[PDB]
Amino acid sequence: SDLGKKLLEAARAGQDDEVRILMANGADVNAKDSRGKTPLHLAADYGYLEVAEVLLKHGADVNAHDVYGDTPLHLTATWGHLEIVEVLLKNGADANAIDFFGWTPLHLAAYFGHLEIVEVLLKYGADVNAQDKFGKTVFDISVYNGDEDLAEILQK
Amino acid sequence: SDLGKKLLEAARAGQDDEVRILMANGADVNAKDSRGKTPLHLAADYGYLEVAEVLLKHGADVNAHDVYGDTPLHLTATWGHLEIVEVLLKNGADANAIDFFGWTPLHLAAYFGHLEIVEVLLKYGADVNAQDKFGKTVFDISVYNGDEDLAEILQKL
Ligand SMILES: COc1ccc(C(=C2C=CC(N(C)C)C=C2)c2ccc(N(C)C)cc2)cc1
Repeated sequence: SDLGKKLLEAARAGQDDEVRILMANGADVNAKDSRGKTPLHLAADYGYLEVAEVLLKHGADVNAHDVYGDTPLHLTATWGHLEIVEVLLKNGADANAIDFFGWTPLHLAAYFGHLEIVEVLLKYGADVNAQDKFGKTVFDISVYNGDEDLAEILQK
Repeated sequence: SDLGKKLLEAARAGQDDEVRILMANGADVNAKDSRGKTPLHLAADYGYLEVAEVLLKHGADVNAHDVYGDTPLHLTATWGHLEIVEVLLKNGADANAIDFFGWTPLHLAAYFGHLEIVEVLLKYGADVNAQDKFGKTVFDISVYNGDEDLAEILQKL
């Protein structure tokens, strides 16, 4: 409630010290804002690595979905935060999580050309044959984007 | 600075009364957050029409860009806020502004199937032949998305 609101603002601001103080006083680690985003969503969205590690250590749901079905891994794969992608997958983030558009984090990472995240997601079991609600796979994204370096990864 | 931070949080929360108080207090209408978004960006992002009109009445930059080159019109075209799209265009928003991906607001509206915003942008001079940095037009989006209704709007031009 009130502590959950201050935790969402502290996570959005990248204040890891403020997040630690809120955790010791029983703040809801999985409080949701107006779009269903948890503090881990915001730390993953803005690239706050040290904030995400504090949240995950205190029981943050690594596979929490917002109102659009996006997980914290969906947001990191969009903005290209390689270090947080690694921390999420180490804490049990589902590489095949799916939002309301049918997108896996592999879809969003392939759309925005974050190939280093694509290979890490493949290492953790991301399915290349997964189709979104528009019948698109990662192969179709490489053709649409003309990304030869992505198609060269999928060929292996 | 201090007042601009509170204006950004007030616009993100949709408190048009709190915004008007900070406006009269001398807050910077074009204050930016860590991603370069103005209060008009946030009001356009979350669909707060009354907040966006208050900002525009007090000299908000209708064509402000964030760190990724997105204008408030780019955000409304993404989230399908039709009422704010018309308000921005009535206040002089560039209907053909591009971001770092070369996307016009017509590209983002066509990607997310916001056909009402597509036609409104066309009424304000949006170029259908505009290509992004990947050589994509709204015709390529209609074929890629398989949007029957979008391709029907484009062929009637
Ligand atoms: C704000 O977060 C996002 C998320 C996705 C996109 C985007 C798409 C792609 C496919 C879409 N549909 C509904 C088929 C809808 C939206 C997209 C389209 C093209 C590219 N390229 C070619 C780099 C990247 C992303 C845009 C922004």
